[PDB]
Amino acid sequence: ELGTAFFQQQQLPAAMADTFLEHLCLLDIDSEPVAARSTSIIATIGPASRSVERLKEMIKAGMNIARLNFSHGSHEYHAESIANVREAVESFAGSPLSYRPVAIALDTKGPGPGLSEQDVRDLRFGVEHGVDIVFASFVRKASDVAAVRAALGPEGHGIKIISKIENHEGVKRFDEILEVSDGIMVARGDLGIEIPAEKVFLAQKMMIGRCNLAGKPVVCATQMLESMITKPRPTRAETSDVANAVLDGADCIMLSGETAKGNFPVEAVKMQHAIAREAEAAVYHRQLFEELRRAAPLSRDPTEVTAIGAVEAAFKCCAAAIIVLTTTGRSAQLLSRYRPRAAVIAVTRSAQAARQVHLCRGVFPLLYREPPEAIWADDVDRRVQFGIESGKLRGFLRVGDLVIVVTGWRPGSGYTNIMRVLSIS
Amino acid sequence: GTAFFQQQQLPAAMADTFLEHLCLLDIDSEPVAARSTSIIATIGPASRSVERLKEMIKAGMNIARLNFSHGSHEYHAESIANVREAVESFAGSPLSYRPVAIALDTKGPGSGPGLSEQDVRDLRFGVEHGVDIVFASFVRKASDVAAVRAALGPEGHGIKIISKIENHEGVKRFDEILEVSDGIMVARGDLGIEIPAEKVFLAQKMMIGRCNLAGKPVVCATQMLESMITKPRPTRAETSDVANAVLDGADCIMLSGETAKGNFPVEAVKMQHAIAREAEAAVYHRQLFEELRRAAPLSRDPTEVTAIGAVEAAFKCCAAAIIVLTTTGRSAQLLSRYRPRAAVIAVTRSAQAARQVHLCRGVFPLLYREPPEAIWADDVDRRVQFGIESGKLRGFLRVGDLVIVVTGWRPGSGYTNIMRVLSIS
Amino acid sequence: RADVAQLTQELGTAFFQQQQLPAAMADTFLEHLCLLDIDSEPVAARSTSIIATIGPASRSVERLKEMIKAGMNIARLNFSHGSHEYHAESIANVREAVESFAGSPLSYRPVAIALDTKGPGSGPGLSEQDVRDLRFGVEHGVDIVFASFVRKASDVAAVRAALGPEGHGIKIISKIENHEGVKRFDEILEVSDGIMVARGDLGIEIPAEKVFLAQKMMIGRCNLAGKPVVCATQMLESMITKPRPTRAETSDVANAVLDGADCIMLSGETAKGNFPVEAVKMQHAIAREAEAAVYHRQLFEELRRAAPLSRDPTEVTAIGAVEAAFKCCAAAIIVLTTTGRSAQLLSRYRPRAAVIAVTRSAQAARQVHLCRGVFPLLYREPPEAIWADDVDRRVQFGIESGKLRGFLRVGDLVIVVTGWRPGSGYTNIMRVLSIS
Amino acid sequence: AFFQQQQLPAAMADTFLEHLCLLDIDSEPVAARSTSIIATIGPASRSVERLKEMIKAGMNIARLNFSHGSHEYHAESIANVREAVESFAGSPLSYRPVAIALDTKGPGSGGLSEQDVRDLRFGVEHGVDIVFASFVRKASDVAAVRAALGPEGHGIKIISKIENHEGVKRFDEILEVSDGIMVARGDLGIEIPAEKVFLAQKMMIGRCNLAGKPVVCATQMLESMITKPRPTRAETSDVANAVLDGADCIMLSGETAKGNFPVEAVKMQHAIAREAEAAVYHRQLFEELRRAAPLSRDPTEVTAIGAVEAAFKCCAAAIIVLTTTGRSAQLLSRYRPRAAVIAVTRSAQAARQVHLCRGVFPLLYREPPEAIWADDVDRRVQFGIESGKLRGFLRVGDLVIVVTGWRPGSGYTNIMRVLSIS
Ligand SMILES: O=S(=O)(c1ccc(CN(c2ccc(O)c(O)c2)S(=O)(=O)c2ccc(O)c(O)c2)cc1)c1ccc(O)c(O)c1
Ligand SMILES: O=P(O)(O)OC[C@H]1O[C@](O)(COP(=O)(O)O)[C@@H](O)[C@@H]1O
Ligand SMILES: O=P(O)(O)OC[C@H]1O[C@](O)(COP(=O)(O)O)[C@@H](O)[C@@H]1O
Ligand SMILES: O=P(O)(O)OC[C@H]1O[C@](O)(COP(=O)(O)O)[C@@H](O)[C@@H]1O
Ligand SMILES: O=P(O)(O)OC[C@H]1O[C@](O)(COP(=O)(O)O)[C@@H](O)[C@@H]1O
Ligand SMILES: O=C([O-])C(=O)[O-]
Ligand SMILES: O=C([O-])C(=O)[O-]
Ligand SMILES: O=C([O-])C(=O)[O-]
Ligand SMILES: O=C([O-])C(=O)[O-]
Ligand SMILES: [K+]
Ligand SMILES: [K+]
Ligand SMILES: [K+]
Ligand SMILES: [K+]
Ligand SMILES: [Mg+2]
Ligand SMILES: [Mg+2]
Ligand SMILES: [Mg+2]
Ligand SMILES: [Mg+2]
Repeated sequence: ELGTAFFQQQQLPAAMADTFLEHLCLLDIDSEPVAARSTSIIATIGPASRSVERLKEMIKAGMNIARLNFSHGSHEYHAESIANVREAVESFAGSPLSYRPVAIALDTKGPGPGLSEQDVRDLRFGVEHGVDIVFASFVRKASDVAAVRAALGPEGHGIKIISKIENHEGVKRFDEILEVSDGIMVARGDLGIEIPAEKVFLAQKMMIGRCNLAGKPVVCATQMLESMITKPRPTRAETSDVANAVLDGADCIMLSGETAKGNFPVEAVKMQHAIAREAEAAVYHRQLFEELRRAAPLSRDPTEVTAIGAVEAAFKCCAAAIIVLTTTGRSAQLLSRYRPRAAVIAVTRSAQAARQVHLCRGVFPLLYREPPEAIWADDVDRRVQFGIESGKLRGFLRVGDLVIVVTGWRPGSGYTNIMRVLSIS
Repeated sequence: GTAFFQQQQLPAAMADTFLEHLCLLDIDSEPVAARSTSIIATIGPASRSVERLKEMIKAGMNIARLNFSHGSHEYHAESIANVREAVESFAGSPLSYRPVAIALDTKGPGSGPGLSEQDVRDLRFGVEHGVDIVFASFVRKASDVAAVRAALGPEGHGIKIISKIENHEGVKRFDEILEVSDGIMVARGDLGIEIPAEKVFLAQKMMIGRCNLAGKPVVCATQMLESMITKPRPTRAETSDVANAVLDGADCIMLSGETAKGNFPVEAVKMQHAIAREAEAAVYHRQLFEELRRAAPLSRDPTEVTAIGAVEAAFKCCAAAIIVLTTTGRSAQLLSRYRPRAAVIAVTRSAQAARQVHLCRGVFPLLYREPPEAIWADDVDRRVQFGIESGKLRGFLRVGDLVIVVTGWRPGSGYTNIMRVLSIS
Repeated sequence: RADVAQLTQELGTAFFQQQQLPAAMADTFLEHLCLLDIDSEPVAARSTSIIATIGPASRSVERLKEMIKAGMNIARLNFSHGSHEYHAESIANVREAVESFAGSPLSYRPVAIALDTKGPGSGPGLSEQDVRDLRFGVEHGVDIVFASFVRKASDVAAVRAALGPEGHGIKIISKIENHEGVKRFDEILEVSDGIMVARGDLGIEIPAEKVFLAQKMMIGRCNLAGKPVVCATQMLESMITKPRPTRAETSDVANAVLDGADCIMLSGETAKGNFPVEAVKMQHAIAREAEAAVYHRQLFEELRRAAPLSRDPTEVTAIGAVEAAFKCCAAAIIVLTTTGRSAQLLSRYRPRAAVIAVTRSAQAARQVHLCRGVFPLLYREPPEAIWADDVDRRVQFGIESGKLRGFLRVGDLVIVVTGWRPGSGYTNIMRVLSIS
Repeated sequence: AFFQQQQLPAAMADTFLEHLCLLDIDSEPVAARSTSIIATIGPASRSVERLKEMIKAGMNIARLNFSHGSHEYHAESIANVREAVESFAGSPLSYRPVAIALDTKGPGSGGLSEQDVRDLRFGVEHGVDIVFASFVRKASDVAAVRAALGPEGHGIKIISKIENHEGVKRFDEILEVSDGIMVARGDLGIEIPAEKVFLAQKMMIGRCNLAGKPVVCATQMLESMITKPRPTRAETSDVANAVLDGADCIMLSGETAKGNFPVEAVKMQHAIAREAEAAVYHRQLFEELRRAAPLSRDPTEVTAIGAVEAAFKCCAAAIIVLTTTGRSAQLLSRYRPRAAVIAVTRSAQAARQVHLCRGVFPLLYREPPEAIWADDVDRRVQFGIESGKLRGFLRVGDLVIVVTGWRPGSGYTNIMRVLSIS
């Protein structure tokens, strides 16, 4: 029904193995990736990637999140970067085949015992300019996150807080930090200086695993393709690092000086895209999903229950995609936490949410703009078909394919409770 | 609550190993769940009175077996009439009415190589009188099943064929027999004579396991509580046998002499009910579900996909029940095959499907008698409410409990594709 | 199949069809059940020991000789019936029947003698009659005591005190027959040498439909502890009057073995039944089948995960030896034991290889029947001047009795477990040997 | 305090996800570094004084790249390495043997090139222990190298370098006839897409681990350390992941041969390896290796599993094995024990060659045989306990597993013994 050639692609013989050792032995270099690249790419916006024309090329190469490093440059400079990014993103708003929303992240300068005076001004700037994510520098304890949450005035409560663990104190207080944070960033640059360089990989692997268990996005950062600042190709250690960060379970991967000041910014985005696609295919979903399932506590939350039921169903039929109607992005995040092999096409009316779901691995946002139907059930079905139309368009779906549709019983966020098995018409 | 997690061997079912599970079995941990394993009671002079049968229904008789090896067609027609009169004596309360299937156990081929002439007449009688299940005696190969299917004719298309494996040939050709049969019966009486008595348990355990893997109902039969033919209580070996048949994975357990001619017909049914309730609580669902999940093949069938997703969701929230609408009973059978701990409350308008689902373990049928609503979605919701009301009335459900609702996208059999997480109001 | 492709070519495809070997190689328990073949015959010797109650139907020296041949390992004397004089004659008839095969020490089968106490009855502890019966057992050299109605750890202490200083070697198997005993099980097992699941009284004290949970829990806890457990009462009840048992009785016996019972017992089936030798033969047949169908893959891995880390050389050598035995499909594990402890420590890991235990102690040789898979050999030769030579002569005695009784054939691999110095407690050496 | 060190809370976890969550940066490694370090000998690491520092930093195998330099040049490198290694021979309980590996030029456009035959003959004449065969494509290429060593080069180990697509495809036939494999990522990253190299590395390492043969991870492991004193976050990650994958050896190419920091790179690889080995999830690893290993009727193979199982039960400090060829130690290594495999051998070539196996710590026994064989065996077991105690592997009170045979000569290993230290 699917074919012998289908079961050779995207490391399907390796993922069917009864053991992890057998899985490794079945990894085929001739087994090509079919699924879209799920791990998002954070690109640092600097002089080498600041023109509306250069930004248009980086969006095409695969940039999902645009990072503004507030350690360098004025508020006036970063406001122009925000405008150039928004102008480059809206240049494809006519065509829904090239239109992809891009999140804007503010990376704070850093602390001093707590939130610095400059950081309060920078955070206030981010709120006034509508940033989606905040990369809080040098988070040490839960009170540091609370300080950043407080500095995000009456307005900025929707902004996501990704705590950067860059020192020994934060590594030790990790559990309390993650509890109050929206996600974590393994800031390996400063971490490699505060703690022994040979212990950084344990912190990365521990934090990624704990984030995966918690269901919160984790970013792997610093020197991923460092040689790409001056060279067109990365070293064997750099491609290995990127691939292993994806394998560890990182939701996002990041380019710092490779995109901000490097001679090769578009090339680095293209390279990260290529390695991520390969690595995701080699993920051992059999053990991953069973462990995530066993480790996850029992839940009486319909969204959480529908999320595991949907991912279970998606694996059973090899669903092409899981279409989820979300408003805040929560439902899509809860699907992503179980690491499905099917792309989570998330249809939202919230432009902020559509940008913010790039933080979650495997979530492909669609901003649906249409005017609402008088009947709610009809409005839900127009958003579902919109999911299918775009899926068909961007290569995810073909007629005959199976998809899992996740919706709620009534309007408003938090009522997700339905999972539907749908055949593409 | 604390008290909830002490009942129905919940500490034992949470164990990381099967050895730990056994060590955590508490005799003071009472069963809460309803008895899922159905009870087949052989009809005889000890069980023909309408008043007596009413007591047997109350004790838990689900299937009434008519042994065609004894008695005339006239005799069995009076049996059918007494079973039906006794079952219909509780039709006045449709939320607490228990349907009872009627199974015809053929005389057999005897000396003959295939379907005997008497068997053709008996099968035609079964069809004319509306039997639900046929227990084909001495099935030796797949052609024997085909012969019985042919003898039922076009009017007996709906009747289920449970092949009785009673000899060595039938044990060897098991795979071909099970392939063409609706289910199997481990006929231990004749099997204990055809094969060495000390090898019968291996045939029982093999057949039960293979049936469980296939998703087809399996019946454990003969001498389960033999001493109760004359004595008020069974031996320590008999209670152990019944409990182990349930633990092995038998969908149904059966009483022959115990209910046909014995002095304790009602008490035998009460005893089997009691042991089954205890055994089901002690089932190690942690390993059972994970093995059944792993062993099941990939499917592109929406009913099959929704079934595994629903059972997975039911386990995540400790669902009180899974309410499924079904025409043929297939949807309920597909939920049953994954051995959920939640009761599969199956609502159906088909009286034959409601009787036949007793073959599947954990399926509690409800016959919906109301005439259809003009709007199909309203008619579906009225049947879901009928299920919640009967569930609440019979003690399956309490307000605050979570329930998984399984429905389809259009009327008619084959279209189940929706799973819904619902909280009892 | 790559993890058996080489050994299937060597040992053969016919070897890997017998004793439910395709079923035991399955990756899941569900797959194991699907691979159970009725045409797969048992090759190994019957490991689960058979306790037979000695009564009028099984008292003559000639009848006892037939029951030993049929497979009786332990002879139970029920002190709830009969006088001390009566039980002394039973002891004499059993000993006479056992010693009638002493002429061939490579094919002589030792039989343990167990005393089943009358019980406390109305009383709160050890009855006055029980004290007299226990002193009788000590005076007559019984190997095991089946303490009736044990309810707390103080009850077993009372029985150990009543045996006195002369009855220190006797094993105490506590019978759990009531709700109190089931609840205080952990404290009872801690101070007892083993347990007996007395299902007759247990089926009366607790609901009959709850007895199987108590049996399965107690057996599992005993298996975890490494102590012998006995399944008792109504196992083949219909054979008291009938030549063949019911489908429920064969099922019960097979399931008790599967649960992990070290011993199975015949009460009124042999004491007063019309077919006492037939019941022993039947229990032997069902046990051999059931042991083959044991899912050793998960059983051994669970027993290893559940067992705590040990710094005891005997305990360490025991797990290392059982692991080695499984790697090469060892025909047997030959262990030199004084008290039986080393053989008990091998048994707790439930090896598929037969634990052939060579001991000079006649009481230990009788008492190791309590452990499943231990086949005792009583070494009667006088010691060699060199200890290493004396050890090698006992190892050869084991290989010769193993070859003679069919356990071993030339080409088979065996695991030899010995110590570094004489005396009990010094087991620390494991040796892989090929049968010559 | 013992159960907090060397990631013991993480290794006790019931799941691999839980294992990752329990990784503690404050949990220090106690055990010795098992993964061997191959250092490429070049101009930056040629002096006897510089080599002595690299031996102290952790070098176990010295690689001679025959793609550059004359036979005269490589003979001087061999002499300088041997002089630096023998400078610590005065203390035989704390002397570290170093293997010498010859990395062939390759076939290039061509089977076995004419230069390769001359280079292989040179290695035989100079007593090399290992040969890193460049660009192996099929089983006949390995046979060609074995033929070129001749009758004098039987003892030399052949590590086939998989550097192209053909070699990756015919991997099963190559590994079957080779002594081990080297994942040559430099050329492999050019022949196949760079983003597919990690799949080849992970596949080859897993297949080698299954086979029980040594595997080497090679090229650009700490590349930035050629010009900088510290590596990038990607490079430390790469090294740690190669160890985690199951590589028996890790290699420094231009980082030791021509880099400004050759001793620093050896020190860095040692540090990352020690940390990574502690974070290995032995619970699942040993159970998977046990399940995956076929049944064997070979006493050495059987005693090897039995000994590793016993070592895990008592948390044995070390497994002392008496070996002649190194085979018994290799068979213990394949089950990846947490206990150090202290291997006592009289053969100097075997003692150098066991660096190819992860977790095998060679000891060269330099005393002449006792008249009684049992006494000679006990003296070698004591030599192992004394060197263990001396080098910090053992403390009084620790438990050790001793693996010996029933008679002298190779292939008769069949005994396992539980021993308590002093
Ligand atoms: O390998 S085992 O025999 C075993 C038995 C049962 C199960 C678990 N069931 C199970 C798991 C998956 C299935 O597909 C299935 O049909 C049954 S169970 O809990 O359902 C069960 C419980 C009780 C039984 O009598 C029985 O036969 C089975 C696993 C391993 C074993 C292993 C370890 C022990 O300590 C020990 O006493 C026995
Ligand atoms: O992921 P979220 O934010 O909780 O949103 C889930 C909600 O979105 C829906 O799927 C769509 O409903 P809306 O029409 O209100 O967007 C709801 O039925 C459900 O309550
Ligand atoms: O299990 P079956 O036989 O497929 O019946 C399930 C069917 O019942 C329904 O749930 C309800 O349909 P009906 O209105 O015909 O009763 C269908 O949507 C579904 O196809
Ligand atoms: O099982 P036990 O009672 O500990 O006996 C094991 C003992 O038996 C031996 O193997 C042989 O002992 P003996 O020389 O005393 O007969 C000892 O080396 C070891 O200490
Ligand atoms: O690892 P190898 O080469 O098989 O060597 C193992 C051999 O070493 C020993 O342990 C000691 O052997 P030697 O007396 O030859 O040194 C033997 O008993 C065994 O045969
Ligand atoms: O700021 C950062 O991201 C760092 O230091 O790694
Ligand atoms: O007919 C039966 O039920 C049998 O043979 O078991
Ligand atoms: O005494 C017994 O054996 C019993 O009660 O079962
Ligand atoms: O020769 C090598 O090692 C390479 O090319 O990687
Ligand atoms: K910054
Ligand atoms: K019949
Ligand atoms: K008694
Ligand atoms: K070269
Ligand atoms: Mg920083
Ligand atoms: Mg019959
Ligand atoms: Mg009693
Ligand atoms: Mg090369």
